[PDB]
Amino acid sequence: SCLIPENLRNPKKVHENRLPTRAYYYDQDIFESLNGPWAFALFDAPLDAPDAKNLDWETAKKWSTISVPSHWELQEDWKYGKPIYTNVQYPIPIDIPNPPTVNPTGVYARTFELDSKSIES
Amino acid sequence: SCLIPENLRNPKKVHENRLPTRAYYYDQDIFESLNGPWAFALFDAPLDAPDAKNLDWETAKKWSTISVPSHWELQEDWKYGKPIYTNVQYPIPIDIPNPPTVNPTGVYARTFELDSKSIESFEHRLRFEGVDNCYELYVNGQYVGFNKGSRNGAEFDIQKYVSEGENLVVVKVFKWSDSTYIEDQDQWWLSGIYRDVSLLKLPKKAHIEDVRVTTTFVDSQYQDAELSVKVDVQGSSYDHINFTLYEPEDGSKVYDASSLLNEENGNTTFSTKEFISFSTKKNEETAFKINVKAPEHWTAENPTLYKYQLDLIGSDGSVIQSIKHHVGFRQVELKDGNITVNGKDILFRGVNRHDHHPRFGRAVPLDFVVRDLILMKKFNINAVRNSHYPNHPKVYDLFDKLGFWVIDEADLETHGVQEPFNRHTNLEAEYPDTKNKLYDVNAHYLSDNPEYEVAYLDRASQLVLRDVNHPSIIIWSLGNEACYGRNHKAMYKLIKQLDPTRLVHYEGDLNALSADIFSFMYPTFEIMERWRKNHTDENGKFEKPLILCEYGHAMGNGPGSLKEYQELFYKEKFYQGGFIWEWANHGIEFEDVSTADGKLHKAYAYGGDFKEEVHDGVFIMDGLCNSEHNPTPGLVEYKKVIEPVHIKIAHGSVTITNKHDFITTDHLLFIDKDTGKTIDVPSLKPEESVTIPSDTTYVVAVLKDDAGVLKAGHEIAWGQAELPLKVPDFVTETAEKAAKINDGKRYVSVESSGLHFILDKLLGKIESLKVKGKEISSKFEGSSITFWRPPTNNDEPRDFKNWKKYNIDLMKQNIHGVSVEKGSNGSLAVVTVNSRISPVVFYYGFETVQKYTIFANKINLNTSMKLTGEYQPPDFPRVGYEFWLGDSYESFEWLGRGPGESYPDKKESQRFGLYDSKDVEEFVYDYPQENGNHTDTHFLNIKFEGAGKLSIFQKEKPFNFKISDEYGVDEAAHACDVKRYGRHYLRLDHAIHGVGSEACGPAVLDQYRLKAQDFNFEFDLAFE
Amino acid sequence: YKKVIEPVHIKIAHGSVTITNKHDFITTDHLLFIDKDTGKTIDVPSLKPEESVTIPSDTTYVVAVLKDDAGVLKAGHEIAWGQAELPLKVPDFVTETAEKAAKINDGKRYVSVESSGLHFILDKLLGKI
Ligand SMILES: [Mn+3]
Repeated sequence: SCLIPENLRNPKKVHENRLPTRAYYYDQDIFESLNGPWAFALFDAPLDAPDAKNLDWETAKKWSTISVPSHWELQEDWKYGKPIYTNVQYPIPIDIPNPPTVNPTGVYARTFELDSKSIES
Repeated sequence: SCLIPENLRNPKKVHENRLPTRAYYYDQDIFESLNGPWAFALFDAPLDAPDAKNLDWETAKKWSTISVPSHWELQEDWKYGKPIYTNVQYPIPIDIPNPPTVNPTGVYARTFELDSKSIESFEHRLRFEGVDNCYELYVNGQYVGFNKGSRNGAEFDIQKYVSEGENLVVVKVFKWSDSTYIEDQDQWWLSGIYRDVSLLKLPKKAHIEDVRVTTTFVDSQYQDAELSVKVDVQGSSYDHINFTLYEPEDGSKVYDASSLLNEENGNTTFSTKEFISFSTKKNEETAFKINVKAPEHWTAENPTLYKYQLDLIGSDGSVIQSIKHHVGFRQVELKDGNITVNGKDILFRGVNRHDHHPRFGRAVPLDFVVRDLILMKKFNINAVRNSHYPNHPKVYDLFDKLGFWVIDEADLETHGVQEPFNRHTNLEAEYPDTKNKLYDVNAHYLSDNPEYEVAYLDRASQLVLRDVNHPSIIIWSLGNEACYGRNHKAMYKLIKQLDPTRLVHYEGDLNALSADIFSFMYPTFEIMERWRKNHTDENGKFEKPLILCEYGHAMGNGPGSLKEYQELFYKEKFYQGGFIWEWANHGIEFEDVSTADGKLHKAYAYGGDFKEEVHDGVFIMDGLCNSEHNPTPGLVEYKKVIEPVHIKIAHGSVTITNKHDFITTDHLLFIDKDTGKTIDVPSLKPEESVTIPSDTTYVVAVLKDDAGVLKAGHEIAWGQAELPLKVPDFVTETAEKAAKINDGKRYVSVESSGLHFILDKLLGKIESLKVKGKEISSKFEGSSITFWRPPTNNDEPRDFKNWKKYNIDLMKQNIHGVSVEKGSNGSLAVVTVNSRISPVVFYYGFETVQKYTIFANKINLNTSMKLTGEYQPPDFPRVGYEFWLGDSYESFEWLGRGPGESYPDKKESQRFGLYDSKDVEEFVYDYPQENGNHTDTHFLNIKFEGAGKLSIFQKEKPFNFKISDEYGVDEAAHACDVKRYGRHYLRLDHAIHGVGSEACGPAVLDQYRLKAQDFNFEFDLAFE
Repeated sequence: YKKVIEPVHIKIAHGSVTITNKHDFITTDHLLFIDKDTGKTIDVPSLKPEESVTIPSDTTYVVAVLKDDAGVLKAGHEIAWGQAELPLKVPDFVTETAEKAAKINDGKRYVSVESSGLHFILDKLLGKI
């Protein structure tokens, strides 16, 4: 299935380059929040989303913003769709391990500042 | 119970002071109509109604008026309530024999004038043709009597009560009574004086009270017959009776509404073509038996009648009274196990006909009844069952004159006793061979209840004695779905005593312990066949035959498989046909708020529309004709399956078989439709056939001359040679044209001279296909191949439940790969789409390959659908493409079945030919559902303005198609609720599920079910 | 046509109902006059052809209706009616004039105005919403 990206239909692709899980401790001196408004655009499926290897901030600057954290089905005026409630039944067809081809894809973008000392320290 | 009057809760109080039932004859000189506006008031219950012994005309004058006849639930602005529809369930609590305490009571009042001479010259009676549910009657403030039996008549002697000058008639009518329990027909509950009221003036000193006419053949060869005329004369002052029989008028006699309904007259000379004359002598029996030399037979196929005049004569030799009626020479017997008329084992080509009019209800104008019967005759029907009560008494001459085998049925249904039982035991299904054991449980309440015997006998006595003299009536029926009990046995004994000349029917009596006939309703072929075999002995003899008093439930799109029932009827002498249920939808006209429009529109009401507490919804709409009593595709199909002549064309031969019971084919003109010249067909007797060598494809059997209510040229039967599927001679442009192929990230373009093809690769959707000015695109919601149809009434109870359960309405196309290559053998390009078509929630679905081979003037679409996965549905409604048609679209034309719609098990009436959409009024169902499909389609041409046609054909097999405008059909309650797009679509189908009759009867038969399986099919979209 | 030829005139102005009989022969006796604002009936004197009466009233809408079934007409059938003229009243709609942040995007061809619960797009080339 070349109309569905390989990583969305591979049960073994649990992650790529994720660090090993460790015990959680919040530390104010280490943690720096990136919450707030992010550039955001929603696409019908992966193939409509831009290549992120070529996405400028100059390009993404022009998008509407969404606030992190939040679900995109819970925005002012249901802008990016509405919630779906199912109990037992899957809301998709069962064709393990394939997701549906039409697969809502949201691209988030924001920037942050880094010091000369920061990268060294 | 002193809050309920005694007579409304006494099963034995069938009437008070009603005269004995006599044979009905309308006489203009005796009958004086009291129809018109009456003073009327409605009261909550009997105790609020005035005492009629004290009601002045001066008081009643001040009330509003209502017009007689009419139901009071059918008035301007629903002034006195609305109709209630229940099928089985009683609309009251069951507390036999009590009616509800709150019991709508309508008091009618009017006056009439009486002369000094009138009271001296005449005996005065009041005759009420029908009042629902029951009533007490008052004249000049004096109680006359009481009556029960809504569809029966009643006469009361009024002589004691009348004065010179003004006379006051007051009728107190009650909605409910102990009688309600036996009046539970599946129909509208409607009240009031809904039939004619008359003042009868009979000659005082002597008059004819009753007449009995019988015709018995003397011989086993049915030639000479004994005519027996017995007269009951009341009074002393007469000398004798005269009788004149006139020369017969052949059943081929031409009638219309006007001549059928002409009621004249006093000075009108009945006839003068004398045949036999008889006189009685002074002081001798006013009866006689005459031998009649080889008379013309009365038959439903040829309703030949001898008019007669019976005269009562005084001492001075003057005529005191005349009866002008007719004799039909006919004998019905149970002979060698068959219902026999004149020695012939007949076949019922029948319907059940209720009294119904979309505005007046059960108060049907005779004009409208005539309309019904003409239509029946126009559609090859030869019999009617009076479901489930006698009609207006004037209707029976109509049967006599037009020719129908009639089952006249007692006004008695008890069905509702079963409803609490059905619900308590969670009963899913009843079967004709076993269901009697279920009814046996509750028979004790009414049909096996001694308290009701008097009532049950009265229904029988009233039925038989009013209509005894109509040759059209061959069978009396004890009622309908009333269980089985001693009361039925009592009815049977009485009817045989009263009238030995006819046979008795009662379907509730499975083993016909007190009936002469076996009867099933909605049986399966297997069930019919079990019964046949268990009642035919080793020698091949059966004691009694089988009819289907109800079958082929005609509700909505359907009934399917009328063909298979018919094949069975013709194969076994033991089966003698059936009566389909029903003649017409019971829809009542009303103002509906539109779900499409937000505006008010005329519609036809079924259960729920009048906001009943309890109702049975759309089961009102179960006719071959719609609520306006016009033919549906059901009636069109029925006419074809029952056609009384078979025409088979094969191997350069036309075989014609006469399938009438009595008549020859002489009245028929056979036309070779391929040439237009007529075919010389030998005079064929019943069951005779002939093979004639011919190159013909299509032969029609047509009426030579106006006869009965049918016109010269009217089609009776037809046949066609089967038509091989021929590929049209379309020339595909395989010349090499330069073509630009643009395979983008999401969209693929193929552009050439005169051609534009765009496909959305993500969806599998055709965004646009424009070839030579003609444009289509996929009507897309989830999938490019769809499966759903708006469920028919038949689909609802089971198939729909399955289709919904398996989410067939939510089938999705998930694209896996799209392949784009340059054209090969004359081809411009090949676009191949690989996908899975599967609904949300589920595993099952189709591994699908759609190959689009694009030529300059044609698009070949190959579809391959591989059924995969666990937990599959049994069947689908449908399978195929949906396309939006361009703005240019104006009309279509097809080679296939037409002119109307057709479905796998409902198609044969729709002959092959070339059809144009412009020539066809597409059928509008009273209840919106699957419609407009055309099956066995060879090719389809879609015409676009200014750009010619797009031709569409499926390879190697005929296909299915629908072209329409409409949506929201599933949830639209009425025709006016149907939504419409701003453009048309084509539903292009490889296959479609059959239609059946499962709303009440067998499921779609196996060979017509669209079973779950792989689908492979190829279409061409050829552009002119 | 039924309205312009109505055989009774009902005029409502200045707290008064004026009723004029416009029949050629018959009286108004067969008619029931209902104050539609209250539902209670109005006592109207028997008026001969061309006779009229002014009755003080706060009513807006008066109907003249048949008392009893007569001829081919039913009790309650409307013969004539009148209304006081109705001033144009602005509905009591509350316009939200509170300050909401709004994004205005004035593009080359299209202009967008977006706010909470609101979306307005105009094609500047066409003048089309
Ligand atoms: Mn509706």
